[PDB]
Amino acid sequence: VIHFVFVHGASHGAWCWYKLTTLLDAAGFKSTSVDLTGAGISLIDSNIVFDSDQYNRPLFSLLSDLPPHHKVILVGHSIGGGSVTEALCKFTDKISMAIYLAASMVQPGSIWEYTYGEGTDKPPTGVLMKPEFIRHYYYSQSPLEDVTLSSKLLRPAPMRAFQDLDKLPPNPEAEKVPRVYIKTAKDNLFDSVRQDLLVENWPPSQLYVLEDSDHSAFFSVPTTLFAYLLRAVSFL
Amino acid sequence: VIHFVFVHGASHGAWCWYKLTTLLDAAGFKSTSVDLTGAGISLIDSNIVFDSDQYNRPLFSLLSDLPPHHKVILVGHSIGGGSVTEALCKFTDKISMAIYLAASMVQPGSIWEYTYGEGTDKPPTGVLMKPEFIRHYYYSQSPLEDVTLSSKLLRPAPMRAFQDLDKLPPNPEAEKVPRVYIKTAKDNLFDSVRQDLLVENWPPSQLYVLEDSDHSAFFSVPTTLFAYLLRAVSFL
Amino acid sequence: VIHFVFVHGASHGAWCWYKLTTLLDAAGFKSTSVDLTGAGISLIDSNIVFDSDQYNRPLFSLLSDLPPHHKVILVGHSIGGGSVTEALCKFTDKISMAIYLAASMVQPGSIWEYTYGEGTDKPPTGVLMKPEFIRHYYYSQSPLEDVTLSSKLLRPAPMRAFQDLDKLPPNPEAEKVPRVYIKTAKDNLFDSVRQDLLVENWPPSQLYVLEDSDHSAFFSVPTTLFAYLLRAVSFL
Amino acid sequence: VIHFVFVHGASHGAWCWYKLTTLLDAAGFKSTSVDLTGAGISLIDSNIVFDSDQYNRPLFSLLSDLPPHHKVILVGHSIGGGSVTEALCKFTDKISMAIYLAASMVQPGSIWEYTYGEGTDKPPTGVLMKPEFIRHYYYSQSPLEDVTLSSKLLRPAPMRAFQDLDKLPPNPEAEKVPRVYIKTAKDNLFDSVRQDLLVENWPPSQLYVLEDSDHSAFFSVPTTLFAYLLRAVSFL
Repeated sequence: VIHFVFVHGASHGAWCWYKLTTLLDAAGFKSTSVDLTGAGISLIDSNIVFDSDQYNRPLFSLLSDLPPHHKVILVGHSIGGGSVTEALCKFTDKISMAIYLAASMVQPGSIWEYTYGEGTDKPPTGVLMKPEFIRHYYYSQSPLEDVTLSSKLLRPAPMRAFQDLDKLPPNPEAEKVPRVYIKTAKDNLFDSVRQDLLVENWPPSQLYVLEDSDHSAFFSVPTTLFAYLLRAVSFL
Repeated sequence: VIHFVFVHGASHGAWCWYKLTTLLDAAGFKSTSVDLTGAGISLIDSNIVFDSDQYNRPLFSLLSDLPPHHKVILVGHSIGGGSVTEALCKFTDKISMAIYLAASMVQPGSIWEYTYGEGTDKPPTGVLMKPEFIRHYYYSQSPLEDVTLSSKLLRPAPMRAFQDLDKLPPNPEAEKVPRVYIKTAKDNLFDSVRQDLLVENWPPSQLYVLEDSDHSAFFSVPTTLFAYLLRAVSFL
Repeated sequence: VIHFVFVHGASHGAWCWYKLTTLLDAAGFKSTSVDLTGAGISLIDSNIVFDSDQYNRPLFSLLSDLPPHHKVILVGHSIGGGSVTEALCKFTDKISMAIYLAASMVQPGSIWEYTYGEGTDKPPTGVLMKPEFIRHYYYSQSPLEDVTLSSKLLRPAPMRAFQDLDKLPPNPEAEKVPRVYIKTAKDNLFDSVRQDLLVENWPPSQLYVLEDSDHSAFFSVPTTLFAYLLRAVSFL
Repeated sequence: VIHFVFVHGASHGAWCWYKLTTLLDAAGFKSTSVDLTGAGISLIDSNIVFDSDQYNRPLFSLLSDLPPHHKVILVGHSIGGGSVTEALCKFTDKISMAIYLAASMVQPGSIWEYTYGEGTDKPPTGVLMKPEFIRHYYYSQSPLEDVTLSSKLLRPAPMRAFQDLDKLPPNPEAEKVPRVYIKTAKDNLFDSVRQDLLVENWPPSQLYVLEDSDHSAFFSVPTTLFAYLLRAVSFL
């Protein structure tokens, strides 16, 4: 049985994958959606999450607890791509494929509201997109109800933790694991040029393009996204 | 402009009204969905919420900050009806109508996993329905993706706080506010008869019956629920 | 009970309202969707429909067979708006309200494939949009499955019948009936300026703007459209 | 590129496969959905289709127009299985695989409304399920809007033509072609036990079971069906 592990992006949570994993369940796949520390329904305030290793703990903890022979397919969205690659490097033997959905894919070896949990003279501890802008940047092609939903679940993102993502030494063993990049074509937040550049600097085994997706493929085009995942899996 | 305030039930949060408030937006209404303490994306652990007033703070706070002339229509689901009735008594002048959706409506004057936040020899501090039972009890008539959604969002409910709900002295002023009860007919958790019984013991201005709804009307029959709200609004 | 009657536009049929009437059914309204002659699953070839009254036969028959006191709300799409105005002129006593959804509403008194069922030297008998263009013009904001659906149901439209539409003598009785126009904001086929002009030249009781609708509001923004119809109903 | 050919069942048309072919498009497959004579948007009245080869004409013509080396995967639903088996025997060289979805698959060598197009003393020319029974029998597990859609698209079926389907002489060449049966588990029309019998009497290369599907898998469980098709293609 093939096991997906989904890693959300900044300010989001496991909740954002609800349409997608429901399909995969029905297709006989197992999916696990994590809440990174300070995200989703995590009891920890993201404003006290200053570390990459602390942010990724629920994901790393999950990969550690896998039985000796079990492997998973990692799927990351946006900044979640950083966590996927980091997890790709620490648990390489347990990853069969890494998928980057409009995500930060960086080879190992390479408007906003702010929260000042340590006072204003210190750099900000949390960042959150202002409510009046979330539709255009995150959900520009998504059903309106998903915007309502997101507006009640989005949490500030731990800025301090993001500064340490993807500062990794070259990893020849992780290079052997097949990667898949899925590009979002109508993404107002992660520009097409910036996505093409990630692909060019570290070409993946497969590349898909969601012609109609905004930043949030899991809301705007879940069935199409679903199809591409099964197709990437047929590859093995 | 008519202003609705939605109060979720046990283990749920503001997120559960995402389908309903979107319709109401299109209908020219304003809606506010609250996260009661320890629910939704509240940073406070529900296991330390031992008090009714502590649980209701986000709701009571919102009603306080209402402009001198502004009134709202309260809509409560399930145990949320208890918070509605209490808020109906403390902010009577600020409530134009109280709506009870498969909710506890008690006249002023009248399977589970447990968490032991004060050790196992003290009574439990939190209660949560086991994952294998939520589909049948909460969402038996709901889309599967809404079950998935809920499973990544349900948080333990503050049991101790619920013991104080609806222990209110008679309030003749609160009797003057028009009430509406909306009954869910295929509710596997709050049996149909008990709902009828609440209505009988304290007759509302109106009674609607969602013939096809499970416990979670906002997932299973949001458009019909939407329509009934519009009908209830037509009165005042 | 409030009764809606839906009249499709060129090449479409009753089938296109499937999302909308399902919502309306659940809200306790009655809806009837007709197939105009040569459309939907009509057994008659549209290339032999040369007459306005022939095309409208199914709509006219339904209004005729209406009980003495029963009224209906007419909702027309696109060229179907012409049929709405015509039926408004022949059955005023039976129409409580006429709604024009991105439809031709003209006051009484005021790329394509062609089929030549009568040879090439005679004027064309049928018109149908080329398959490669239906997505962009008809369904630019609509789900892909609906484009697929439409591609297996779209039939050529009877051009000859369209020339007699909205060629009506002034009707002061039809003027008393409340009209509502719903403008589609992202319509690649029926331009914004042209919609405003219909509104300017014959001001309706109400004006709605679907900020996110393509030409096919019933596919791209069905719930929002549903909400707007209930609103228009709230008046009379 | 792999080409699917979809054959609807009695009263249905190409329109019924709209969700499924959209998914397959996304997986990079080509699909063609046919309207058998008198079905879908066929201009021919089914009450004058008394003949099997006339009913199968749109399908047979399609297989005829296939380029010399090109093959297709035949997928039939319900009575469409008869057309599939028949096409399997007549165009064996053009079929790479035949798939039976809750369909009649019989080895070569082995409540209703009626229409009387030839008067009442002659046997009926058309059959159609009464409107009040289509939900339970066809769409017991399908979205309500698909029931609405179907109700405006279902056409009477040519009873007379059905008497000649699958009256075929043994075909050792057709036996070499790999078959797939996909069983519907919650089918109120083609009971689970009877489906098992077809498999027993003529064992397929593969057998899939849609645990949650009604008679109309293409409406009720499209993504799951989609997945099984991908699995079936994996057999090459």
